[PDB]
Amino acid sequence: SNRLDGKVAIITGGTLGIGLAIATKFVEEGAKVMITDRHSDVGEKAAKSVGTPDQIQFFQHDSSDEDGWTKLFDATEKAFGPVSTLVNNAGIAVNKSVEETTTAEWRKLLAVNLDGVFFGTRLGIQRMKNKGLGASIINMSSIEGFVGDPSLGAYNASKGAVRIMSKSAALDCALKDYDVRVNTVHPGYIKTPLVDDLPGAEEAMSQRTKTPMGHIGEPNDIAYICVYLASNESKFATGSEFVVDGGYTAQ
Amino acid sequence: SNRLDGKVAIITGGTLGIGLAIATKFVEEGAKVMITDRHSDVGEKAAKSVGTPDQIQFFQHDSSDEDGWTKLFDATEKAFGPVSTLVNNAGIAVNKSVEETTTAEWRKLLAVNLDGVFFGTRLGIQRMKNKGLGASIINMSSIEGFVGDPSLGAYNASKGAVRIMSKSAALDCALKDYDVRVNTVHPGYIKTPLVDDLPGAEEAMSQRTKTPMGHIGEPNDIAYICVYLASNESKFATGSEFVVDGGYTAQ
Amino acid sequence: SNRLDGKVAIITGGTLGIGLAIATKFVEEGAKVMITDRHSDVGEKAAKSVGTPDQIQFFQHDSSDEDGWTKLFDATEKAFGPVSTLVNNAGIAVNKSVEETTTAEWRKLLAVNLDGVFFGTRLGIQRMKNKGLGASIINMSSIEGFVGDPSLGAYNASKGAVRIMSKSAALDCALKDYDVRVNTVHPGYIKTPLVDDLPGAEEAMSQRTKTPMGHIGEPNDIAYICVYLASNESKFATGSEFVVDGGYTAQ
Amino acid sequence: SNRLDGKVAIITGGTLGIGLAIATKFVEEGAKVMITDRHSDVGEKAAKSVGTPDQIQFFQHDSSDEDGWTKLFDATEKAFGPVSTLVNNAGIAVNKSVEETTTAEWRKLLAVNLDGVFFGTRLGIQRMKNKGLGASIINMSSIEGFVGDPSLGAYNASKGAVRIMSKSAALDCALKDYDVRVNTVHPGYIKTPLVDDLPGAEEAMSQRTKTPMGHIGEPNDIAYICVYLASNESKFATGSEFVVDGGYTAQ
Ligand SMILES: NC(=O)c1ccc[n+]([C@@H]2O[C@H](COP(=O)([O-])OP(=O)(O)OC[C@H]3O[C@@H](n4cnc5c(N)ncnc54)[C@H](O)[C@@H]3O)[C@@H](O)[C@H]2O)c1
Ligand SMILES: NC(=O)c1ccc[n+]([C@@H]2O[C@H](COP(=O)([O-])OP(=O)(O)OC[C@H]3O[C@@H](n4cnc5c(N)ncnc54)[C@H](O)[C@@H]3O)[C@@H](O)[C@H]2O)c1
Ligand SMILES: NC(=O)c1ccc[n+]([C@@H]2O[C@H](COP(=O)([O-])OP(=O)(O)OC[C@H]3O[C@@H](n4cnc5c(N)ncnc54)[C@H](O)[C@@H]3O)[C@@H](O)[C@H]2O)c1
Ligand SMILES: NC(=O)c1ccc[n+]([C@@H]2O[C@H](COP(=O)([O-])OP(=O)(O)OC[C@H]3O[C@@H](n4cnc5c(N)ncnc54)[C@H](O)[C@@H]3O)[C@@H](O)[C@H]2O)c1
Ligand SMILES: CC(=O)c1ccccc1
Ligand SMILES: CC(=O)c1ccccc1
Ligand SMILES: CC(=O)c1ccccc1
Ligand SMILES: CC(=O)c1ccccc1
Ligand SMILES: [Mg+2]
Ligand SMILES: [Mg+2]
Repeated sequence: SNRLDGKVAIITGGTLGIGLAIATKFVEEGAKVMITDRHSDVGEKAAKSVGTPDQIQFFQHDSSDEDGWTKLFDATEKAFGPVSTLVNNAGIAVNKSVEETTTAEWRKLLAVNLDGVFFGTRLGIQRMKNKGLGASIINMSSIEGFVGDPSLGAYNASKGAVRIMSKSAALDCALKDYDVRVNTVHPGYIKTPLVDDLPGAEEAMSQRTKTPMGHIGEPNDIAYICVYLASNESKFATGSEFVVDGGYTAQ
Repeated sequence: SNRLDGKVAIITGGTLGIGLAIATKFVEEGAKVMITDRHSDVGEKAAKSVGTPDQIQFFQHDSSDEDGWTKLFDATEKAFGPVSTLVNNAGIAVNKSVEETTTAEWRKLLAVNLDGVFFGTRLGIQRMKNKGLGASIINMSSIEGFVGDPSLGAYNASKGAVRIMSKSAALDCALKDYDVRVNTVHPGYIKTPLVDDLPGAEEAMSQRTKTPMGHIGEPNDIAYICVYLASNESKFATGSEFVVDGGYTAQ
Repeated sequence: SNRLDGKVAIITGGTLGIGLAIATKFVEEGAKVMITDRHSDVGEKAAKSVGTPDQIQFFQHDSSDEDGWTKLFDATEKAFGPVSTLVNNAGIAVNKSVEETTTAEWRKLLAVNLDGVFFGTRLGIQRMKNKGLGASIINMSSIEGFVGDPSLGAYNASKGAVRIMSKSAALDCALKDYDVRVNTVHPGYIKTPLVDDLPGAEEAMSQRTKTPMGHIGEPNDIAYICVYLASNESKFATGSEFVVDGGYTAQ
Repeated sequence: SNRLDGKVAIITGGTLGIGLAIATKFVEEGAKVMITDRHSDVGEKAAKSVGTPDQIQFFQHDSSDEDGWTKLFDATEKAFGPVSTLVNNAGIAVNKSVEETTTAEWRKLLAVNLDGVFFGTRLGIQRMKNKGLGASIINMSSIEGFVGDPSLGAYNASKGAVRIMSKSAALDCALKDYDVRVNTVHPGYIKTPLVDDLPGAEEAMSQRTKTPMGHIGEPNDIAYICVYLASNESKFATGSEFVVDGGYTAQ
C-alpha cells in the first residue's frame, strides 16, 4: 500500500499478462494508470477489470506509432495530471533465426520493440524532466538482452539495443539533473494465457536446462520489480538491469 | 507495511550504516531481526534504537568466525523461530593496489568478505532449505564486483568471488527445490557517518566521472532493494545481481 | 605470416582507419580481401595502397543497401572464390542524447549500424555455411555495446543490438553445424585521421577517467584481434565479445 | 612465427593440457618459457617434449606457495633474463556445491586458484613494471567466472575473484604507466587426457545444452588466445575477459 502515491504511469501493452499485472499492482499502490494496446476490444475490458476510471484508463495505441505517443501523453495528463512513470512493455516476437528472418519481419519487430521504446523514452524524458516528480522510465529488456537464442534473432537485436540505449538515457538524465531515472527489467519465462495456448511451451521452458527453478514465473513477479523501480524507493537506481528469471541466465 | 510478515532475518554488520537501515526497514515490514557486529558496545545500542527485543536483537559475532555462525543461527532461532532470511552485509576494505597488498591484509579481508559470506551462505542453505519459509540469502557484492578499482585489489577479489559463488548457490538451491533463493546486491557509494568522517570522500565520489547523479546514495537506498529480495515478491528472482549505484557502472 | 591462408574476406568500411588496418593485416596474413565504402574516390586509392588486385579489391557499397550486399558477395566470389570471412565494420555516429535524437537521425544510424550488420550477417551465414571454409563473421560492436554514453544514444542502441544479435547467430550456426562462427569486437577509442581532425578529441579520450592507459589506441590494435578471429586459431570461439579498449570498461 | 620474440614467460601448471599447449606455442613463437608443476616427475619430461633447455625449462612449484614464487622468478631470470610474461594457469577443482563444501576443501582450492594467482600477479607487477618489456599477465579465469555451476561452488568463488581482481591490477598498471597489462582468459570445456579419463565427461560437456558447438575444444584453442595476449599485438588490451567456450556462455 501507498508505495506509488501521487504517481501517474503509462504502461504500454498494459492489457494482458505482464503489462496487466504491472497495471494492477500499480493501481493497488496508489498510482493512476493509462494502459495501451493496439486493439480496443481488449483494452476497454482490461481497465475496468482493474479499477475505476479515476484509477485506470485505456488508450488505443501501437507503440510503433510515433505521432500517437504524443496523443497518449496528452490523454494521460488530461486524465490524471503530469506523467511521472513510463513502462515500455509492449513487444512482439518473431520465431526465426537471424539466417531466416525476412526483412519485413525484421522491420516490423524493430518498429515495436526498438523504435517504440526509443519514441517512448525520448518523449518521456522531454515531458517528465525538471518537474520534481521522481520520474522513472522502466524499459522491458528480457533475458534475451543478455543471452542469445538461436530462434530469436531480431528479438535479441531489439532487446540488446534497449538494454544499452537505456543506459545512455539514464546517464544523460543523471548528468543533467533531470529527476528522471531509466532502468531495464529482464523477465525470464512467465506464465500467461498466451504461453498456455502454446502446447508444450511451459514444459519446455520449465526444463532445468532452461529455467533452473523447474517452473516458469507469473505476471506478478514482473509487477513487483516494476513497483520498486517506479517508486522513490529506487531513487539511486539508474542505468541498471533488474533480472527476474528463475535462474535462466545464472547458468 | 507487512511486506516481510513472518520472516526471521539475520543481518551481519547490522549495527551501522547500510546494515542498520536494512534492519530498520526489515522491522518496519514485519520481520524479526538479529543484527551482528564484532563489537558489543555498538550492537546493543543499535538494536534498541530500532525496536524492542521482540522485534530485534543483537548477537556479537565476527563473520570471519566459522564456529560462531552456528551459535548465531541458534540464538536467532531461540529468539524468533526458524531463520528465513540472511543478509551477508559485514565487510571491510583495504585501501591498497594488488601490487601493494600485504599477504596479511589479503588474508584478513578474504576472511571477512569471502570466507564469512561462504560460511553464512553454506549454513543458511543447510538451515533454511525444505522448510516452506520462502528463504532468501542476500549477499552484499558491490559495484566492485563488476568493475575494478586500482586501490581496492583485495576488495575486488572478494566481491567478484561473492558475485559468482552466489550464482552457484542459487542454482543448486533451485535445482534441488530447496525453497532458498540467493542473490547479490551491488551498492555504489552510500553516505554514512564513516564516509562523513573521511574528509573529501563524499565529494570525490560525487564527481560525475564517478557517480553520474552527482551525489552519493543513503542507507535506505540499499534497505529497500533488500526488502524486495527478502520478500516473497521476489520469489522468481535467484542467481541475479541487483545494482543501486547512481549510474556508476553504466558509464 | 600465413595465419589467414586461403581465406577470402569482405571488410565493410575497409578504406579508412580501423577497416583499412584490418584489410592491410589480412592481406599480410594471406587473405584475399574486398573492401567497401559508399564513396569510390576513397576505395580505389585505398586498395592499391595495400596491395595488388590479386590480393585486394574495392567494391562501392553502402552497408545500409540490402540489394547491394548480394552484388558485393557475388563480386568477391568472382574475384577470389567463395567468401570465408566477413567483417561488418562500417558504422556512423550521431552526437546526440536519446532526448535530442531526431527520428531521421535515429533511422539513418540504425540503417547502417544495425540493419547493415543484420543484412551482412544473414547473407554471410547463407553463403558461408556448410562449405568447410572455417567461416567467421566478425561484427564491430564498440565499448558502447557495454556501457552507455549520454551523447551517443542511437549509437548505443545499435551497438547493444549487434552485441546480442551476434550471439543469436553464433548459437544457431553452432547448433546447426554450419562451420560459421560469429563474434564481436569492442574497440575503445582509436587514433585515426578523423579523430585527429576533431580538435581536443584525442586529449579528451586520453584522460585517465576515460581511458586508463592515458592514451588511445591505433588501427592495428583492432586489426590484430580481427586476424585472430578470422583465423582457424579461434575455431572454438563463437558468441563472444573481444574488447580492446585501454581499460575504458574495466573501471 | 616470431610473434613472441624476446619474450620470457612463466606458465604455472605448464606441464599438462592447456598449460602445456600454451608453452608449446609460446616456444614456437620465439618465447623462452619456464613451466611449473607441484610434481617433478611430470615437469621434467614435459619441458623436454617441447624443446631444449635454451627454449624451455621446468621449475617445481605449487602456486599456493608464496615464498616459492620468488624462487621461481629468480630461476627464470637466471635462465632467460628478465621475465616479461606470466600465465597463471595452475588450478584445481572440487566437485561440491556450496552447501556441501568442507572448509578444508574451501581453503585448499582458494589457496591454489585465488591466493596463487594473487601471489603471482602481485610479484609479476613488481618484477615486470617499468622495464620496457611489453609485460603481460594472463590469468586463467574460466567460464565459471561468468556463470555459476551448482557443483562448483568454491571454484566459482575463485574464478569470479580472479576475474575482477585482474581488472584492479590492470587499472593500477595502466594508470601508473607500468608497461604491464593484465587480462583474463575464460576457457569452456577442453579435451585433455584428464577429461578422457573421466567416463562420460566429454559427452556430457558436448550436449548442445552445455556446449552449443556439440563438442569440446582442444588445448591449442587456449594456447592461441594466450599468444595474442602475451604478444605486443594486444598492447591496448588490458582489464578485459577473453572467452573461448564453444558458445557455452552465449545461451
Ligand atoms: N510472456 C512471457 O513469458 C515473456 C517472457 C519474457 C519476456 N516477455 C516480454 O515482456 C513484455 C510484456 O509481456 P506481456 O505478457 O504484457 O505480453 P503478452 O505476451 O501476454 O501479450 C503481449 C503484450 O504486448 C502488447 N503489444 C504487442 N504489440 C504492441 C504494440 N504495437 N503496441 C502496444 N502494445 C503492444 C499487448 O498489449 C500485450 O500486453 C514484452 O516486452 C515481452 O517482449 C514476456
Ligand atoms: N558505505 C559505502 O559507501 C559502501 C559503498 C559500497 C559498498 N559498501 C559495502 O556494503 C556493505 C555494508 O556497509 P555498512 O554501511 O553496514 O558499513 P559501514 O562502513 O557503515 O560499517 C561497516 C559494517 O560492517 C560490519 N563489519 C565489519 N567487519 C565485520 C565482521 N568481521 N563481522 C561482522 N560485522 C562486520 C559493521 O557492523 C558495519 O555495519 C559492506 O559489505 C561494504 O563492503 C559500502
Ligand atoms: N575511430 C575510433 O576511435 C572508433 C572508436 C570506437 C569504435 N569505432 C567503430 O569501429 C568501426 C570502424 O571504424 P573506422 O576507423 O574504419 O572508421 P573511420 O571513423 O576512420 O571511418 C568510418 C568508416 O566507416 C565506413 N562507413 C561509414 N558508413 C558506411 C556505409 N554506409 N557503408 C560502408 N562503409 C561505411 C568508412 O569506409 C570508414 O572506414 C565502426 O563500426 C565504428 O562505429 C571507431
Ligand atoms: N580441462 C578443461 O576442460 C578445463 C575447462 C575449463 C577450465 N580449465 C582451467 O584452465 C586452467 C588450465 O588447465 P590444464 O589443462 O593445464 O589442466 P589439467 O586439468 O590438464 O591439469 C591441471 C593443471 O594444473 C596444474 N596444477 C594444479 N595444481 C597446481 C599447483 N598447486 N601448482 C602448480 N600447478 C598446478 C598442473 O600442472 C596441470 O597443468 C586451469 O586454471 C583450470 O582451472 C580447464
Ligand atoms: C521470451 C521470448 O521472447 C519468447 C518469444 C516467442 C515465443 C516464446 C517466448
Ligand atoms: C566502495 C568501497 O569499497 C570503499 C572502500 C574503502 C574506502 C571507501 C570506499
Ligand atoms: C566511439 C564513438 O562512438 C565516437 C562517436 C562520435 C565521435 C567520437 C567517437
Ligand atoms: C570447468 C571445470 O571446472 C571442471 C571442474 C571439475 C571437473 C570437470 C570440469
Ligand atoms: Mg547460460
Ligand atoms: Mg565504467
